[PDB]
Amino acid sequence: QNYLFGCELKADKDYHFKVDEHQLSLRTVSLGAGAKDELHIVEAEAMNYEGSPIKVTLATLKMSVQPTVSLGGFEITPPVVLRLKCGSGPVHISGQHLVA
Amino acid sequence: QNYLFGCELKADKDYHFKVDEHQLSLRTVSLGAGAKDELHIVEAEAMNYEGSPIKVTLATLKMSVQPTVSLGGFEITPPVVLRLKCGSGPVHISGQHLVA
Amino acid sequence: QNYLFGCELKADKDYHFKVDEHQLSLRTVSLGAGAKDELHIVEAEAMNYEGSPIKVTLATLKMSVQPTVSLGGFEITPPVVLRLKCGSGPVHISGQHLVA
Amino acid sequence: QNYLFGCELKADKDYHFKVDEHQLSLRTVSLGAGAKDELHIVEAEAMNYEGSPIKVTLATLKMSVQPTVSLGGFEITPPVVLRLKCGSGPVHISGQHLVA
Amino acid sequence: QNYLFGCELKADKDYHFKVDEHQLSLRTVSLGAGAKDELHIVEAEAMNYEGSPIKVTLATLKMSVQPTVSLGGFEITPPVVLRLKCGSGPVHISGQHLVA
Amino acid sequence: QNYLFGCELKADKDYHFKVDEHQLSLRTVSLGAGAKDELHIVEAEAMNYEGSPIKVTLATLKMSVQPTVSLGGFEITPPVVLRLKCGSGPVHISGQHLVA
Amino acid sequence: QNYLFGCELKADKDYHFKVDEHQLSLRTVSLGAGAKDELHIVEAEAMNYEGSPIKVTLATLKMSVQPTVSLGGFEITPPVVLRLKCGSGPVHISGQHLVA
Amino acid sequence: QNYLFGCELKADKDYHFKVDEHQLSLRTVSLGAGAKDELHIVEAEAMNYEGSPIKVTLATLKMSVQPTVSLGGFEITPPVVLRLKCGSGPVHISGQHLVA
Amino acid sequence: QNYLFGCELKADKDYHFKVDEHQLSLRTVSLGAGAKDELHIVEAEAMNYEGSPIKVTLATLKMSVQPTVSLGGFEITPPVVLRLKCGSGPVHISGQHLVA
Amino acid sequence: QNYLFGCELKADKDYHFKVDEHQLSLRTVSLGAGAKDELHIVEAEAMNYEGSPIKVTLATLKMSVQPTVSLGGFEITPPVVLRLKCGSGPVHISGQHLVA
Repeated sequence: QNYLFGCELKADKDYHFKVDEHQLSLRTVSLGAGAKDELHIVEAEAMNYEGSPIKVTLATLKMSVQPTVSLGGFEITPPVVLRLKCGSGPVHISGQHLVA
Repeated sequence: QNYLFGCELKADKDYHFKVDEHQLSLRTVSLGAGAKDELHIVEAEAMNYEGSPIKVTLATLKMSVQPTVSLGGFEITPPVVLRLKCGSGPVHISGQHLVA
Repeated sequence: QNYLFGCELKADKDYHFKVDEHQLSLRTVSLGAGAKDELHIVEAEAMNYEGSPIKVTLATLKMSVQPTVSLGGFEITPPVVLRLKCGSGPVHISGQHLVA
Repeated sequence: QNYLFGCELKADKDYHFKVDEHQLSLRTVSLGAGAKDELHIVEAEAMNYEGSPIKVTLATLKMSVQPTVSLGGFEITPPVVLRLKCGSGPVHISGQHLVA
Repeated sequence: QNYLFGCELKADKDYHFKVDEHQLSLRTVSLGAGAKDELHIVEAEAMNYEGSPIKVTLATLKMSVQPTVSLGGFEITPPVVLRLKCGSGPVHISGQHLVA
Repeated sequence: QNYLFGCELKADKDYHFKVDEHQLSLRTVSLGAGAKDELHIVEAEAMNYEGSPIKVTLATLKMSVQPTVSLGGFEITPPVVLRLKCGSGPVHISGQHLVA
Repeated sequence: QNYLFGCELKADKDYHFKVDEHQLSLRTVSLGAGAKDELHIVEAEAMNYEGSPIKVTLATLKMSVQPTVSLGGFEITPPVVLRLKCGSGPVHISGQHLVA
Repeated sequence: QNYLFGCELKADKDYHFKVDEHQLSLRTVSLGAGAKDELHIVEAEAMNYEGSPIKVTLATLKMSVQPTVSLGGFEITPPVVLRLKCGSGPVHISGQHLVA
Repeated sequence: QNYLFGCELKADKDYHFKVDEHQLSLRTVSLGAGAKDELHIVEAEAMNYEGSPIKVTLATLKMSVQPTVSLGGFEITPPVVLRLKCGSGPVHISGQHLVA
Repeated sequence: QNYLFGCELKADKDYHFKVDEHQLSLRTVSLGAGAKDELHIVEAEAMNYEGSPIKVTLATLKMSVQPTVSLGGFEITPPVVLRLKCGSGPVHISGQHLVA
């Protein structure tokens, strides 16, 4: 079963996705209306095989080159932390919350 | 069983997808032939796990950089509302209507 | 079971896809060396849930911007028609012919 | 079962995928280092449903516009031929070898 | 079962993925903060159907044109090596670690 | 003699170079920081030989294509009226006010 | 002694500049708002040193790449014809009409 | 009578060309290797006819669309200030310094 | 005393400007209607201050980057040689044949 | 009297121009056939009105953005130094040598 999901990433804020079973599918990554035409890199934080957490790069954006990146159903087992590694933002993210 | 689904969006229109075992899977978001070269942002509204409806960003389009965005089958459980978060319009949305 | 599928669209010549279950899965929609650097809109007409047929826009292409658009398997149940809403192509469409 | 696959093509060199259940799932198509900034139409030839051999376009690429098209799992039943409808090449095709 | 995966490749630096069913599903290939606006080719090395190892191109990137390529779940069987055939990045690679 | 001269143009605002000997030498026509990514056509109106005033196009600009156009001393004898044939601006004009 | 000089050119609409010393000094060639995004070539016709009349190319413009071009006072001796040897137009030509 | 002139600009600093005949002839306006891809508006401040100082826009720049702008010898009379109206540079201004 | 001057180039259609006081002022250098999107380079060969002929780059062109370049009245003393250092052509040269 | 000027510039060279009256008028700065699509910055060195030599930026170049920049008769009192502040090259320069 699935539910919509979305988050807005602003510079220096982490977006925590944890649930208090589940999986999280990432669809699109899009720059906001006010974002600066600078490089925007979006980082995701969740643990790897060997038990420890890590940061991965989902997408590298730029308004005048590539505003939106589609991941195709990138899923990560919660908890996951979404953040901008560089770039004012905002940067939108969407996908689905897969449950049960 | 899927059937073609489609909707055209533009300023002051909310396409309301409602059903009254039904799934709406989105494929493409493409700017209409009319569209000015301004930044378009398409968002979808629908419930999250907790039951509350969240506004979410499907994509950010701009005629001269990226007129179309492929979502690759983004499923959302109706009811769901689509619209332009900002941009004269028009913007086309394609996809499948999945049943039972 | 799959069979390669592809067609070419121009400014005037609709491609009809019928058989005599069967499924048509669209892959990528590209621009032909011929085509001008003008806005191309590939649309598809098929049946919706209320039995009536409808027109949906698969993609919007522009040679000097986005020559190729990929749909990652947009499945449509036949019959379906593939036409060029605007632009004159040649415009190529690949995909699979899924069967019973 | 899957194994990496890949091939390279330039202007008049076709490539032949063939074994002697089996499927070729194409992933990404991308211009390699020495490609001239000319148009690049990459195509495949394989059997359609009616039995004959059809030529189909996988992507239209241009080094300064779209150096890479991603088909994301486009499955074609061997035997299949890969070639440049036109363009000096090289053109890097990556994908998978799926087995019974 | 899935775990989050994320290498970082630089000019003559090589990433080495391996275990001790286990599958590797790549998601996005993208440029990082540094990376001068020069061509970029990311190639992968994992075994092919027969037994010999192949070098394959995952994508051709360029900062001023296309900073990100979404392979959308390109699964490769371990062990596997990711490297830049051209360019010098950094170039980030996200994906999943599929197990059992 | 040579004096500095500049103005601003925004549909909502026009310019009347009047000398109530003289010359108006135009240098650059450049898009203001807040201009939309729309098409801007700067127009100048003055006297031709035959005595009846005519409208002339000085430049055609687009922020993401060409923000500044240098006329390099396009001299015009007053009276003359600079104005935006289209685009809401603002467009800055710079140059010289030559005398005697 | 100089006066403003303009003119709007379209396919099949040669512009004749005739003076019944006198010199025509071309300033800017700029695409009109209607002008499609197809290549445009503006040519001018005045007689050469050896008597016979030549056709010369002034500028090659294209809306999405270079909407305006500064000739910077390219002076021709009348009579002279300005035409659009390529493209629909409209194309604007500004400049000065110098007199003795 | 000319001596090479030049100066660097950043949001931090201005430049004050004053001298105790003299003439300032500006040539090219260009972004430094360290300038970001933000919009850069360079302005000059010097007296007008009426005698009161005025701020004029010499050029709008953007690294990825128009790194350089050639003014072609825009002569201004000291004292003159050159500043970065918007953007942070560094931007370089070259030219000439003419004396009596 | 000026008269129109024009040229056209390809790898085998060069142009010698010789005469039997006299002066060639080059204006624009632009690519022609059907020449390929490859780099283009125009060089002119004429004697230097020490009598020996030098080879000089008039401009570097590329249809989708910059099809036209204005030299702005670049004067050279016959005999002069115009050629396409590289690039397919056609490549048009305009300017004026000055005399006495 | 004038003579053609020309020179190629590489990275960590220095092209000296001294005549042993005399003035150096610069025309077009253009990128060589094998320059990297990296950012180039051409510098010029000569005396300021106060005595000491000063470096100046003539033009910032980027192959896929601006391959050619036209200074349009930038006169410099030799001796003058012409170098590349940053860029592989080759970077061509053309102009005139004006004598006594």
